[PDB]
Amino acid sequence: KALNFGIISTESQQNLKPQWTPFLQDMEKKLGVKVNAFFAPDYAGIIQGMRFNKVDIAWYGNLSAMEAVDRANGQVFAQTVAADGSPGYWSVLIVNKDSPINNLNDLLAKRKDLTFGNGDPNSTSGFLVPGYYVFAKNNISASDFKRTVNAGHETNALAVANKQVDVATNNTENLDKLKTSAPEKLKELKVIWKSPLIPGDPIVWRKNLSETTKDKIYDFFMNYGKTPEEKAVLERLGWAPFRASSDLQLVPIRQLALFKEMQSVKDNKLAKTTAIQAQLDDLDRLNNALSAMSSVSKAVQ
Amino acid sequence: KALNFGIISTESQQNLKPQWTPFLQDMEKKLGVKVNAFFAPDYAGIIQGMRFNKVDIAWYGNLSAMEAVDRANGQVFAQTVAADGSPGYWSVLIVNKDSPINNLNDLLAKRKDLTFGNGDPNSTSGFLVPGYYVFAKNNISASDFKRTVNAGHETNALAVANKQVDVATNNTENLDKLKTSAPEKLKELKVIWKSPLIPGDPIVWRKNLSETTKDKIYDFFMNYGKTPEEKAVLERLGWAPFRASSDLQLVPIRQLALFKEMQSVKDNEQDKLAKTTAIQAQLDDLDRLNNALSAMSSVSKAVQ
Repeated sequence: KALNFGIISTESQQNLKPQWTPFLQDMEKKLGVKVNAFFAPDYAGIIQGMRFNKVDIAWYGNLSAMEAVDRANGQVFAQTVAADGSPGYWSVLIVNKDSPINNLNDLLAKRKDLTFGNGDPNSTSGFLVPGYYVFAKNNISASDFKRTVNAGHETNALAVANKQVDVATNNTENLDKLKTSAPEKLKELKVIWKSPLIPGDPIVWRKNLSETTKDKIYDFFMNYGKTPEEKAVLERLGWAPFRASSDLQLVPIRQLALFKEMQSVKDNKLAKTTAIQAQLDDLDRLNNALSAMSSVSKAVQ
Repeated sequence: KALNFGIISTESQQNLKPQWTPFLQDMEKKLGVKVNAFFAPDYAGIIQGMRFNKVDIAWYGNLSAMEAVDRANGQVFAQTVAADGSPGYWSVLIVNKDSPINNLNDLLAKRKDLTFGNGDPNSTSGFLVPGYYVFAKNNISASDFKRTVNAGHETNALAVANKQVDVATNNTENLDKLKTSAPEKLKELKVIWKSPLIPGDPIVWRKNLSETTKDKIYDFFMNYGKTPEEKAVLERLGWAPFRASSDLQLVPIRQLALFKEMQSVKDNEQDKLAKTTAIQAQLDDLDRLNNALSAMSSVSKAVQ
């Protein structure tokens, strides 16, 4: 039998395969089943792929994971851990080093005369986060720009670098990826804005996978990275060994999405605002619980 | 609009009310709404009460909270904390001091000539925890005693005390409540067996309460105990200030209930197969969730 492992379109296939192919062959080696990379032109392709069971396991951002959870019978089971021990990563806006656009106030003032590279609409760092803090908060909108395009991170970072779009979203992980796939191009970019912290990406599976397959997948993730060859495979990817995780890691990204929905709703007391405040309160209370939690042993068998 | 507050039948009403009346009156005073105690003869009355929206918020043990989450649209929002700093409480078996039973081996050999006081079938410490570690692990059940009866913690401790039943379940918190209500009855008791750690009791509400009511209850619980008067009320209950909690506190009791179910099933053939594998699937899920909870760090909280 065979497993299909979804890879989000952060970068071109040609640039993802050197990082991924060796990880997937090792997954093949340990599991004793064939493992195929499953690519798509946008995050949506992976999410729908999982919904129709063409994807079994996937690397997602928190937003595309949340969607998979909500729409595609998905479930978080591990979390990536940045190799340098960053507690997460960050969203950015970039422009070419030669731009006179130096910051948000410049961008807000000039937006109707600029070309904008917006992110994949299911991207956490690419779409949602700048969507809230830069756009929603300043009640400006992406439609304002002379020209606006939703594109993957590499695409946006290369278009800025090549002076082909004035400004774009990106993230700090993908900028380090660019260091490797196109170093002279990274030299051409300037970060003009940086979001608050975003948590590491989840690995997610479909919940109708057999218990045996779930076990094998979970054991593989939890145990990868102990030998020199595996440790290497992880570094290329930007990662130390995975951490156990659950849908709970998604919480602030749910909060962020509801913050943004509220800004929108008010800009248009409404029932809608109460249904959303309900949801916010639920997440606030759960956040308090998570911080207050002491210890958690296995119930002694 | 009146709020019904459920209180499990650990003790008699008359021993509950002086702990609970001051607490519910301060809650009325703070919330600006009428609060009424809801009692019932067994734990099931509280859980079923909430299921049909007759109980709005309740003090439960872990097991009965679990089934209020599964049956009664419940949700944990706070956890009680022992006043003396204990991280939890313990289940026990108790006999009269005059009895020669001194432990589990002493008990099991003689089990045929003994009368046994089991717990409320929805009680964590009364029924589940002994039902697993004493009964399932020693491959016996409560019917393997000469006579078996199901009762609340105070009923059981008073029956052992008055030499009306030879051995019963109880817990260390209730023994403390009996030291208060019936001190001359407590000194007649001796503990012969003690369970692993049980986590503090949660406070639970029904999820279909208005978000407004939920917010005011939540604020009430998180802020109670600032003044000498509130401190005294908590003290009477044997509690310090509450802490934020969620359904997540219930994971080890879900584990334990499933461990027990798997053993009960082994000892009731196609139907055993279908059930165990459904049980095992639930345990693997809880296992992964537990590993996730121990690995978490300084929780990420959206910056508005």
